[PDB]
Amino acid sequence: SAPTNLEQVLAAGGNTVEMLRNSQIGAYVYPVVAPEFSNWRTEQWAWRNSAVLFDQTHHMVDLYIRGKDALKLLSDTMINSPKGWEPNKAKQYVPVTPYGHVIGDGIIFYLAEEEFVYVGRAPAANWLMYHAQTGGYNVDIVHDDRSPSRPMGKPVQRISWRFQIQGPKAWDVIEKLHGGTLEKLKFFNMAEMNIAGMKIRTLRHGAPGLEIWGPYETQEKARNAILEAGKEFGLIPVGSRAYPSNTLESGWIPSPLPAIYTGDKLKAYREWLPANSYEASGAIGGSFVSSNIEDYYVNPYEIGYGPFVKFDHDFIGRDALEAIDPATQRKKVTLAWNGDDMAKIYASLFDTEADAHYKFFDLPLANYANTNADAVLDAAGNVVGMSMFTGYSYNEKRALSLATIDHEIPVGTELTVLWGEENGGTRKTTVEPHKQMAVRAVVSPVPYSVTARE
Amino acid sequence: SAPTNLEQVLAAGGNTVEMLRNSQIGAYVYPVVAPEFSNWRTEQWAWRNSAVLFDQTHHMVDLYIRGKDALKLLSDTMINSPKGWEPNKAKQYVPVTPYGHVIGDGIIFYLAEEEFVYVGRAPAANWLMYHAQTGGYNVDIVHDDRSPSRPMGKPVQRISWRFQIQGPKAWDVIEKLHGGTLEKLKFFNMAEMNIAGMKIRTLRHPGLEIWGPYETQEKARNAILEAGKEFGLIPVGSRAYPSNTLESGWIPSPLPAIYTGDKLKAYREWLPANSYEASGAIGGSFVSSNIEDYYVNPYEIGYGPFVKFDHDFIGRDALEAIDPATQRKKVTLAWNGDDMAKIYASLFDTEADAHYKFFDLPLANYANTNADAVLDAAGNVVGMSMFTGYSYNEKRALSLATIDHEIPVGTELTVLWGEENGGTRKTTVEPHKQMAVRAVVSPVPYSVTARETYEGGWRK
Ligand SMILES: Nc1nc2c(c(=O)[nH]1)N[C@@H](CNc1ccc(C(=O)N[C@@H](CCC(=O)O)C(=O)O)cc1)CN2
Ligand SMILES: Nc1nc2c(c(=O)[nH]1)N[C@@H](CNc1ccc(C(=O)N[C@@H](CCC(=O)O)C(=O)O)cc1)CN2
Repeated sequence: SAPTNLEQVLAAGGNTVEMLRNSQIGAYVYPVVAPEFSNWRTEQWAWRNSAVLFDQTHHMVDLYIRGKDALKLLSDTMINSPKGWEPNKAKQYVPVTPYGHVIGDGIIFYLAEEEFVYVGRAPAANWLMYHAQTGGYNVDIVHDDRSPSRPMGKPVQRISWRFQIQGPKAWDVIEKLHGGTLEKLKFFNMAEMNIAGMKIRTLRHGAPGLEIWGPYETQEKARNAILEAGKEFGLIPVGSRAYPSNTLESGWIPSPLPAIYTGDKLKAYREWLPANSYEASGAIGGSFVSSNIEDYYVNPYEIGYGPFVKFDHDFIGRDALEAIDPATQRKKVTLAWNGDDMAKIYASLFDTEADAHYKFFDLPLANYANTNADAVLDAAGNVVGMSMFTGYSYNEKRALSLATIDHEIPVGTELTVLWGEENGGTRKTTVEPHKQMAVRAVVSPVPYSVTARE
Repeated sequence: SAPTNLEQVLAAGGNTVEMLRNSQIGAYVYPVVAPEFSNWRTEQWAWRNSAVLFDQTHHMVDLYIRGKDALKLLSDTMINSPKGWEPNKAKQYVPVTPYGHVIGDGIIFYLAEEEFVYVGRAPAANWLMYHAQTGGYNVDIVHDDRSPSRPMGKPVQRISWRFQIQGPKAWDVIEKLHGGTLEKLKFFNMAEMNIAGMKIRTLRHPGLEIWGPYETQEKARNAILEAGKEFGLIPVGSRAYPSNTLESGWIPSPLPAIYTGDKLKAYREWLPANSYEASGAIGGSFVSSNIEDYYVNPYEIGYGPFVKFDHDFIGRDALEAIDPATQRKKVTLAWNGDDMAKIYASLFDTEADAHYKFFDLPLANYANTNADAVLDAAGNVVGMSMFTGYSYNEKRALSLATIDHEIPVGTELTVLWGEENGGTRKTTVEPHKQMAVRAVVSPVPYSVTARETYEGGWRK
């Protein structure tokens, strides 16, 4: 009969990389929220120059974790130190496999004693649920999936609404809503604020700003209050088209491949994951090609989570991470793509004589799979890194990507990103026929700041 | 107190053009349907090379018109001849004002005796509703609005679902669903077909438009996609969908020519203050302080052949007085690909004070009425470009325009792309500078035309 878990899918599908690079899943969608409210350029501009409302209600998985062993479950599975962790502090939860590779990540809120909520993409939520169900933990779990990618006019519901108020004028909007001064608490500390007489819990995700959430039913009331108060300061809502491009400027890589496709110690997990999970059904896109799925894995140090690793508690993969030498690991950078090469990519769309054009680079977000992997090359043609999230900033007037590259490459080095896939493109439904191009890219800081080439 | 009709809005709103060109309404949205199912390039390609399912359920107003005087109401307001019109034939309804200017258009289905339904944009439905109410007609009307632009996850409902199966393999898919041979009905005649045991009414567009009660939408959709998989049929999302008309030649967006004239004052005093006409937007480079310079008459947008003086109709006297031979003509403008490359290159220029107006793909409109000036080599306004985007099938940017009648096919003109002084206050407009784009006058529906050279560029 047909598979019911990921292990059976892999045992049937041939080479794992070939299966994922030709998946028919289609685009990774940021659902439900209007694609644009004004236009994505003005919306990008506003978060740097005035204020914005980000609507985060629909594109992330929420996992509510309650019970006596809830903290134990988190401690056992995260690289992060649990020491001194008290309610009203959030952490960027990063779990690794027994082999030291990143499964995923999200934000875990310590809400009350024995009460936590994870927010992020599916993979780290899947890992938490597996260990909660099979590891003998005394916990209760409520899974609230991200909203359907194409709801078709059907109704949509979540447990909570989730917004951010950001931009240089964000604190003015927040204080106007609050009705008084509000202390700028420390990064990732949680407090509360008033909105139209409601007690609204907050998270410092600062130009300071806040993330706020509440029961789904008060979404419109909260939203209307924020937009009305924000008008004086030029606050505008951001649509789903501009929304995900924000991370190109801030430097968080959303899309590491869940490193769970190989390894005897991960087999029981592969047998637990359903055949229609994110991990079985998703796609890999881009120019980086290897026949071994392990070559797509990253460890925490390679994508900026090195400083989170704390060998002060027992956790899955701790021995693997202790054996890593942090000083030689690849490092997360921003690649600043050459504007002349970008013009050449778009020009090929309007070339009526050419046999092929370069891969369409959508704006402001150019990803065409849920895991992105473009090869980064030096001037000799060696593969020196992997570019993992790609798009464009109207603030910078530059195409940008987030990448992990060999540690010895200095800031300001001109590399190339291989943009597009081989042999006319894979069979992904996001991929039109196209030829590859080497794009020149200057290694830049993360978060992005402008860098001289030299 | 909020106003309740358009005349109040105009009397308080300053210059009418300035009001409409700075409207805060935002984008003209094709709502509800997923923006993409595969990607818009493959979707465009499939309607010329395999088969597609267009989903038309949500972006048009439906106006059902029933009763003894239903046909008389249509005949009294359309330029079209009613002769030979009987149930199971559709027409492209085109009403003009008493001054001979186009209000709008859409398809009217003659469903049965005394039973009609109009499908299209709001303006012609509004006009029909006004005359149904004030003209002394024995008719009942049911208005079913297009879906909200941003439903916010709230549920949506229409009276009917409405699809098209199109492309070179469309009839193969149609017959596989039918269970046998199906006759190629004549253009715009209506019949029926089988879909999953249901009797589905059809309209000939070489493919079909089909419709049915809203509750059977997913049953119909699933059967179409399942049967079409054999022939490479795929669904088209809302991003690619509206660019189809760039290739086929229909201008969707004439300005409803109702803003001036004493004979239209009573209509303005009835139109709601939040109507399409009151709240919408005009975008583009064509600038005049006189709203009437944005009006078109039916000859200018391809509807000249529809005008028949065999019946009484609003605007008959005005249209009689027009010389069809001296009127502007509908064409396709093929935009120069090097000028397009330059438009997109400016987005990646970190040093320029300004960039050219963003050209979204595959549809570039940023208002519900579009009006870009078309210029000759001397800079005379010789036309108006009215719908703009790009075809992956042609690897070309295209616009639909109406231009001076004497301008030959193959002539190179320019379209002024973008707005003046950094751009209007429309929420779709980022700061930008204008660019003159070279464009070759081509036939409609579009076909590739060789450029024709003149002494120092075509002028006059
Ligand atoms: N609900 C919520 N969940 C989320 C996101 C969100 O937006 N809100 N966005 C994603 C997480 N993105 C980031 C980006 C940056 C940081 C960050 O800045 N972390 C600190 C360390 C945090 C810690 O001490 O644990 C640092 O110094 O890098 C954290 C999550 C996924 N899940
Ligand atoms: N439901 C439905 N309604 C619609 C559209 C649709 O897609 N389906 N699309 C829009 C109308 N578009 C066209 C395009 C071409 C023609 C057309 O081809 N007309 C014939 C004449 C038809 C007649 O005899 O009156 C001609 O010779 O030009 C008609 C409507 C709006 N209304």
